[PDB]
Amino acid sequence: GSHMGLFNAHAVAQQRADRIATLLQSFADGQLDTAGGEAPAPGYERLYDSLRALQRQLREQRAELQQVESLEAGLAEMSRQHEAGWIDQTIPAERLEGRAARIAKGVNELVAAHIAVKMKVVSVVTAYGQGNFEPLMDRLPGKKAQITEAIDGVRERLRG
Amino acid sequence: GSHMGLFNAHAVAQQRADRIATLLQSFADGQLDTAGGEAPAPGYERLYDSLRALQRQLREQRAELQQVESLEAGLAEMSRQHEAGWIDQTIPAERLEGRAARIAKGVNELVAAHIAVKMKVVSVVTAYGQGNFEPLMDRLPGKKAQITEAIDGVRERLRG
Ligand SMILES: [Cl-]
Ligand SMILES: [Cl-]
Repeated sequence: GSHMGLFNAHAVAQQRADRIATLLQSFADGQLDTAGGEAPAPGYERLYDSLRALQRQLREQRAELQQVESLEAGLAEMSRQHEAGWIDQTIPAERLEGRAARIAKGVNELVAAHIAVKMKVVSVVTAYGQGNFEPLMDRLPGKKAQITEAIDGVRERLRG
Repeated sequence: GSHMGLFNAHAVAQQRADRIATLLQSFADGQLDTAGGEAPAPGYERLYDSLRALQRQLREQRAELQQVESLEAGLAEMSRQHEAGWIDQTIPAERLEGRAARIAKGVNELVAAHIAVKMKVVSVVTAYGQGNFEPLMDRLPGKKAQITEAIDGVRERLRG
């Protein structure tokens, strides 16, 4: 409450500000591990609340970007496997979660559809390759129509 | 420098703390638009530096999660298009960037490979469907080997 009082106040305010600066710094440097601890006094309660709120967020967002890194990893893996013909490989969707998992599942099902059209073609053409000319290629939509009529083309030939 | 001085110091420190709390709050609520402005005094310079550093980060991370939202969008679109047979559709990789763009390109090329094996099959089977038995299905790796030998199967039949 004198001059020494005012100086001391500032010395303290300065320090409070300093640890807060340290926390925000270990937040920019991905160290969301250390909780800020208790506020030093009433005047900083809200700030510290926002500090935790900011931590909880910086955390989630980090997890999500991570997932996305696993996704690009598994996709890469799946691509490698498929070029080599190991077409039963898929991005391990289970290991992922959230947005990343959805994307992963989308990719697997998208390829699955394409692969299915081949399993059929490979089939009703295997039969055609050994006499049986009974089966027909499934009617396919849009530009996949070709496949359906190219298999029908070879069906006429063999027939007769 | 008296009692009124100490009180005033605290009134100020309290306020400084308050705006800082407001900034960190509009950072948790995705409002990374407002720069903190200048520090109120030396003791808060570093803290404000970390405040900007934290803003620049919260920004980037938001952009990335966004990209990932476009990605899941385009993938969805591509899936819709393909089920309907519009197999020339692709995730618009250009509109994206960073990790998301890479993933998008991966997905497009992964499907492209699968589609290519079909373009060939549809071809060397169209020929087989109209007399020509000269062309051969390309030797394929792993489990795609089937396709290559199922087309060879029907090649023998037609031949002779
Ligand atoms: Cl291999
Ligand atoms: Cl349509």
